[PDB]
Amino acid sequence: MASFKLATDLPEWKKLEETYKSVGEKFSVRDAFAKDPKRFEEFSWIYKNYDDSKILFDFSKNLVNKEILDQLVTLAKEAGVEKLRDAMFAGDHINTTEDRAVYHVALRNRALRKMPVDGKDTAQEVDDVLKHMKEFSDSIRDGSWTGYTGKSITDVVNIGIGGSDLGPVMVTEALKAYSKPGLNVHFISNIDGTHTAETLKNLNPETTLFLIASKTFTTAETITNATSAKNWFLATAKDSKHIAKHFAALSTNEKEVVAFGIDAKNMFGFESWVGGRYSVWSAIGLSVAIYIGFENFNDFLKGAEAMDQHFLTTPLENNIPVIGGLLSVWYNNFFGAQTHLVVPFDQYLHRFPAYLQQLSMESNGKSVTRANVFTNYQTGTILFGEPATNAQHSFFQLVHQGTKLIPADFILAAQSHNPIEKNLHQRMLASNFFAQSEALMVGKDEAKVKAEGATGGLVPHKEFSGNRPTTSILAQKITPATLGSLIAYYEHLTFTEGAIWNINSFDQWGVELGKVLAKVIGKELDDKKAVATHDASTNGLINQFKEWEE
Amino acid sequence: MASFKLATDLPEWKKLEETYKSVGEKFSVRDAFAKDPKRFEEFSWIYKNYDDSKILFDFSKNLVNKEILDQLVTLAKEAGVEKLRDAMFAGDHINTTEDRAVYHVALRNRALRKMPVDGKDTAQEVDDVLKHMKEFSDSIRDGSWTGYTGKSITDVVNIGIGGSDLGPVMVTEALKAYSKPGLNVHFISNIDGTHTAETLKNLNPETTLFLIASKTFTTAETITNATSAKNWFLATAKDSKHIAKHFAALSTNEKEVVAFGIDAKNMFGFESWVGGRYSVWSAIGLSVAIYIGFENFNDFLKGAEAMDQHFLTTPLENNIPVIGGLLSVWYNNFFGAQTHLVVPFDQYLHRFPAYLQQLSMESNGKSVTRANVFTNYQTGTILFGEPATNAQHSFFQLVHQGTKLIPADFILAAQSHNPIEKNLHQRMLASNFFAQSEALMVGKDEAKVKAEGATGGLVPHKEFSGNRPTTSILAQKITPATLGSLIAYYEHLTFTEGAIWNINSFDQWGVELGKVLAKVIGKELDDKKAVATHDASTNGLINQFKEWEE
Ligand SMILES: O=C(O)[C@@H](O)[C@H](O)[C@H](O)COP(=O)(O)O
Ligand SMILES: O=C(O)[C@@H](O)[C@H](O)[C@H](O)COP(=O)(O)O
Ligand SMILES: Cn1ncc(Br)c1N
Ligand SMILES: Cn1ncc(Br)c1N
Repeated sequence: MASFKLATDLPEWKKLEETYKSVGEKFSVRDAFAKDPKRFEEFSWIYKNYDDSKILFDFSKNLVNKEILDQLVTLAKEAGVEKLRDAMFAGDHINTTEDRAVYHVALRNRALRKMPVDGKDTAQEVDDVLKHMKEFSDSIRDGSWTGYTGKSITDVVNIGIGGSDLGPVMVTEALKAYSKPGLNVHFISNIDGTHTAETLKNLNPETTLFLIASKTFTTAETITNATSAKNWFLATAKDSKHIAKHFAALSTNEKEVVAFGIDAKNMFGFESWVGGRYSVWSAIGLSVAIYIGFENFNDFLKGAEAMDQHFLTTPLENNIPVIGGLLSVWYNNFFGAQTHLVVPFDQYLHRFPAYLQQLSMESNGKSVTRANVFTNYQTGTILFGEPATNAQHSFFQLVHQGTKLIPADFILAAQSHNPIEKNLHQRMLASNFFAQSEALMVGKDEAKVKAEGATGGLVPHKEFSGNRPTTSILAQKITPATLGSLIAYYEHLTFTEGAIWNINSFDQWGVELGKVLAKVIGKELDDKKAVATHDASTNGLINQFKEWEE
Repeated sequence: MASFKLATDLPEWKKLEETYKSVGEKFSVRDAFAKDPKRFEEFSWIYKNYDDSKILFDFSKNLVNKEILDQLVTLAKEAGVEKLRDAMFAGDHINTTEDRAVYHVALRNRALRKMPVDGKDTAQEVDDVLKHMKEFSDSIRDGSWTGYTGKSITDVVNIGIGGSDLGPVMVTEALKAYSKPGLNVHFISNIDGTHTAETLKNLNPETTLFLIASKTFTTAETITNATSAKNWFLATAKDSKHIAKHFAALSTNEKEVVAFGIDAKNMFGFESWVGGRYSVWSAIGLSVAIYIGFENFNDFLKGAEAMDQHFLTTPLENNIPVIGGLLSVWYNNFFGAQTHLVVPFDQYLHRFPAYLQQLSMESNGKSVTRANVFTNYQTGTILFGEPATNAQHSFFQLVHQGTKLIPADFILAAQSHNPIEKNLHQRMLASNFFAQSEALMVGKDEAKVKAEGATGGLVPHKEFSGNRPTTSILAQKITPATLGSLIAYYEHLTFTEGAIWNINSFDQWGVELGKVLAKVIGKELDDKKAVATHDASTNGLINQFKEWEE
């Protein structure tokens, strides 16, 4: 049970409202730097990873100073962020509405600390699944695991949706530099038959391995897609005895895995306390281990574990994911910015914003607190993003000159995996990272536009307000370990936000309802008779579809 | 000049504020359907394309009724939407800040109507470039255009960024069903060297054609990328005279094309009055014509032309793109919703939201009106989206149960290009389309949550408010002509928004700024000497990068 009902009940909340009115609303980052020559030192933090590599988190272009951050930290204290965090790490059932522990942190427990759920250590059970993933992925990669005609596997197809899809997609893309030629990964997720048809169109059943990724192993899209893949496989292989060399499952539900026809030896398990949007660290990440090797996947886990330890052991005022969470609350609830922008200056990370979009919005898009009362304040923001430099040529127009405050995270690796032309492209990429955040902060006033040649009515169109905030995250290199730490950072930033808003960041009753909505209409689409069982729009859409379908 | 200064100066603006307070804020869509037995008929419109195919635009689940819509139409008349539109179609220089015509509508003038810029018809000049595009794309597809060793082309790589990239990407993905095996398209855009390295990895210089796509032919990323591709080509081909069989240009700047070493005969031209984010209809679309054939590209243009004629000739109250734009203004400026969601129930259109994100935000992310004064109201919204059904398992949680109003457009084709398993996947896909908009409207109240078995504090967590608005767009099938009409619909929706806000939807001074920002820091990255020429954050980021760079 909760220690308070609403975030607006916390005494520091109304003090932050007063601080917003007096100094927040018209905050000048320019004046902040002029006042405080040590500003960069004071509002940037270096994170040291377990492998001694480093990530610089620079928050100093944000609309924040010592007064504001001190108040936000007091708010996090009043909200019991530390109490809820420690309960999470203790394995307590802090997912109250499903009565579950929340224990993705136990998935990356490579140190084998005691991490118990229901009083029983999980360390060895998690480690045993990882040992199975290492053995299997090693045998795929070295060719000893052969298909039903005795050939080595060349293509691995993950079939799953949502939390069982986007992690694998984003991480295999982000770590693609660590893959091997001739071993490729693919992803079927959408129920839209296009996804099945286009993915399988040029694959060979004799050299294709399927991972059916599903926590429940009952999701309509996934089971239907898995059935279509099994039918495609059997069209060439004929005998169901051969499925055991070509189909594995990533799941919590062994009974449904076996009933679908997958051997239990080919099941890689996890537990109910792994949320789908927190699941890439589990058996769900098997496609990652196959694509880049288990050791790289293990280094990915160890990066998350090192960020977990930072989150667990650091006083709030120097706790990097807490600081990031506090700034989001500041913008969302006091400035009323509804969105947050994430821009990787990194092409490999092109699906990173989409992954954070699920993690953030599915966690914190809630309207009821842990006191089981409705909120009267904003919760989760809308997250969006695309890679730079592309984004600089498109919606950055609105980030620079529109009428909406859009807090933004920019991410750059100091070193490229592809340093072509003696780093000519990389230096250009980095120069854009620095110059864009600079320009959003400094802007361009009326006098400078005039000095640059504009006259008359053109002048205001070319002005830039400045004081548009960014966080810059500079890594040395986007290694597996660095990516692990970066995702965990955003996991714990999300945790911090949710704790302040007093919501359950770990259920998803809107996604759960969606999984049961479509069946009734699906039955109505089986016969061609007109329908009048819904509202007039739903009827009209269905009936127009029936007239236009095949 | 402008006929008014600010949108808040239009008399209907204050009336819409009164209507928002009295009818809008607490609008019940459930009540609306109960009150109006003809609501679906009254708030849905069937668009008929030039080829007699049809698209149903169903707005009836929006927070709108006859009174509200009639006031929005009156606002559109006061704003002179029609006068600005007619000026656009007449070739007038309505891009005031750059003193340019805005004539993407002339690109798809396949009827060869008289469409003059500066008093001179553009019809034959546009048609001549399309004739060149047909000739060249025909020769690529039939194998008669051969590489420098006499082989037919198997791979086409577009090199460009922003408006010279995203349309070609999105449309080739969207119309992929119309491609043929053995002729593939690829896209280099990011300056990040990863994009060059990974795209050229498996390609053969002997059979690869490059299209250098740049309106100006001076953009730093694109010319740098184009130089790298030329270096890659020449590392195998050795002789620069081979460039003429492997490099073409899509540009307005012939002198810079020729200076780069591309034969003028290999240039596909267009004019200054084609904005990048409106350019896929021009020579910029050459990759589309190559990938799917010129006649399909031409049908795509003809679908846009038909939607143009709808927009041009239809009174406002039945004008489909106008209605879409008026609703956006209603949500943005009276409900205060900062975002707009676009969800294609269609895997081929997975890049459609990203394309609209550029179209929308780069057009309408502006703070100054055509009277050259700053706005005192919100302008362009933040657009985002992913295809369904994937979106239903992730950020739809927030759409259903968060604290933010998120107006949403759902798009579905009644017929799939891949109707596998006797349309089993397609019927499931369709059922989710109907069920999701239905659930967002009807919700689930406390009594039903209790009837479904929840008790005590769990109940509020499983409630859904309903009255969350959607627009449903149902096409017969996403053909080239359908996609052409769909993009043009959103172009003219964006038009209508910007005309009411009285902004210039067709310049982009923040994008123009971005392309001149990085050079100063780029020259400082030629050294590893520490820099102190900027603010302390920019200095600190640059100096930390120098310490960590390779
Ligand atoms: O976030 C979620 O809970 C969803 O996206 C699930 O991951 C998705 O519905 C698939 O569920 P499952 O893994 O049980 O097949
Ligand atoms: O919308 C825009 O204007 C930009 O995205 C441009 O398309 C981009 O900067 C590329 O410019 P160009 O076509 O001149 O190379
Ligand atoms: C506010 N925010 N930004 C990134 C992420 Br993940 C969240 N929750
Ligand atoms: C508001 N809106 N929705 C889609 C697009 Br393109 C715009 N401008």
